[PDB]
Amino acid sequence: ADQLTEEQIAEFKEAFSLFDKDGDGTITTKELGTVMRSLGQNPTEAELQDMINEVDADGNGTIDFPEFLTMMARKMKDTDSEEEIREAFRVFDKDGNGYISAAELRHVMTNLGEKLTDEEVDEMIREADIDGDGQVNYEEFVQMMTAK
Ligand SMILES: [Ca+2]
Ligand SMILES: [Ca+2]
Ligand SMILES: [Ca+2]
Ligand SMILES: [Ca+2]
Repeated sequence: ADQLTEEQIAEFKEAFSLFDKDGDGTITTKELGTVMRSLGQNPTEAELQDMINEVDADGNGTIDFPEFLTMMARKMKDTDSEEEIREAFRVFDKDGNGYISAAELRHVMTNLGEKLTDEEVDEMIREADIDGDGQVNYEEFVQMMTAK
């Protein structure tokens, strides 16, 4: 961690300032769990504890400024899954431009083994479609997947 002087410390700081809700310099299930669920992880106590202990080095329990830096490194790959989902997005996108229209997706759904109508699909679009242009782009699609 020699190549992480004030230069890096400042950067990582922000990533460690948002998590630390209490405002002391540590992170716990309460904090980490407050941001982790924001993305769509909703990790259980056992999960948070395991992640906290894994990074916990000092030997106290709650992640610190230095220890945290360790997670931000491993947690960077944990999200990699993003791609694993991309593939799916492609399938739906027939034309292959970026936005998944109602018709494009509508057809896909059928393949599964059912017969849906503009109405049925409409209810779906209003789910992922954020802006409301009758489309479901990558971003809009991702949210849906991680939306309960
Ligand atoms: Ca804290
Ligand atoms: Ca710690
Ligand atoms: Ca499309
Ligand atoms: Ca859209």
